[PDB]
Amino acid sequence: NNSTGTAALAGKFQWGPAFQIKQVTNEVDLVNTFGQPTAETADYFMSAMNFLQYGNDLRVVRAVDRDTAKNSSPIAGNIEYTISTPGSNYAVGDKITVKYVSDDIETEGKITEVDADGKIKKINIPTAKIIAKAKEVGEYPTLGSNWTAEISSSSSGLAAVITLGKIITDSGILLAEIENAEAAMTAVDFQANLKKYGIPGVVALYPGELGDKIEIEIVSKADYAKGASALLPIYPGGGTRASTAKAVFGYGPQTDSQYAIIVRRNDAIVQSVVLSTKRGGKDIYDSNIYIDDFFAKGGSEYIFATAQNWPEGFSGILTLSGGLSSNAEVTAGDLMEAWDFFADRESVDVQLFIAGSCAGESLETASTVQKHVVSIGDVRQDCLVLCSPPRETVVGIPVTRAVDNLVNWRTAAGSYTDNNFNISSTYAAIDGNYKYQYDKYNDVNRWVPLAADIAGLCARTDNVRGQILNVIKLAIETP
Repeated sequence: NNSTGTAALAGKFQWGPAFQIKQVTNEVDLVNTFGQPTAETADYFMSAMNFLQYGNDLRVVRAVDRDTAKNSSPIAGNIEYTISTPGSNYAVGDKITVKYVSDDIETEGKITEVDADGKIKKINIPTAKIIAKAKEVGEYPTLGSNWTAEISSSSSGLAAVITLGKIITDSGILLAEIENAEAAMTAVDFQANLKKYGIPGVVALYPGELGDKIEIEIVSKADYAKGASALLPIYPGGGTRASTAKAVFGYGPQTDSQYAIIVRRNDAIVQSVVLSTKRGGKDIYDSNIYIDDFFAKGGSEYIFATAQNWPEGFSGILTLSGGLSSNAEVTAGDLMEAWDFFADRESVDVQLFIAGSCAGESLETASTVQKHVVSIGDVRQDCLVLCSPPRETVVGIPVTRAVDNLVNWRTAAGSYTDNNFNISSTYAAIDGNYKYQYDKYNDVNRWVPLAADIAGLCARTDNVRGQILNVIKLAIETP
């Protein structure tokens, strides 16, 4: 395609997919997918963006901390609680009351599952009011000490003991690759709470606080006819809200194990589908609409779900929260794990390697990541690993000091003996100052690794050096 200028980029982004070789072609198409540049993301958004200027195709891989990244979920609003002593002779809509020091805060809780003897098996306490009061008095999400829960005064039956913990802030789920896809959606620990708080397994598709803006609306074949009147409840916040299902769908839920799903971000009805919890079942087109499969195959850009522990006849409003992409602490290695996704010609045909994108990171990682990226093009020898200097070394100081630094770094010598870049590949193209662009998003002038740019400048000229596009200043010039 002029010799198939396929770039390759890996780094931290505001939005997943995490650890996936998702391909990108437009700017407005990468924003859609990994979108705005945060002050922790900048140099990677730019890296891509100002490449797609000379760019046909870009293959990226988002680096997430696997240990602390989180996909927004419906678990992450609820409130710890443990039925210390199941009562007896209780029933199902017996109301529960959460007090703050003998003072009523929430009074809309309610037992929701008993057995034959009235032994309390499951309850549901809305946290809208309490997290409010709790935030308001420093006890968030700690809680516990002055926070108490009693039953109606009273339900038919007696003896019970509910014990309150903290406000759960761990969404309890992270989706990365798809080999693990619903396998994380089906972890004892996760699936556990989906039972405990009687909700379905519906989570945001990509790690990130950006997922908190999603709001699923679920209606079953049951409350679908009453679709207008049916007053869907809101988990975990509380309160209700008139359904909308029949007022958005023509083709309504067919079988009793089919549900209407309406996904919203910012009041926008981002997606609208009908799915089934029973394998095989299809729409009027023999399209397998069994939940687990539908999503298993790029079914939805926004969310991801699993029929497992999906409450029968469940209808309500799910509120995703606790969503948490942490670039906060993506370790250098967490980057190298990512880059590795390209280290075999068997798998990915990628011609160029945007590497300078780490220019800004911890000087150490600035060097050791790239250094390693070179050792991927080296061992594969179907590419160009192009690489740029660390901001530290080139942007602040005057040229006098500037060059001294660069040359020391390229060997060992003075200050950068340790974090050197002392390698020598015929595939290694290093990258020689650092560019000063304007950031149409944050609306600020910003220094970015120049390598990202020249790489697109290659996909161009011949097959894979002529002024660069959007520069407005270079660290050194020229002369």
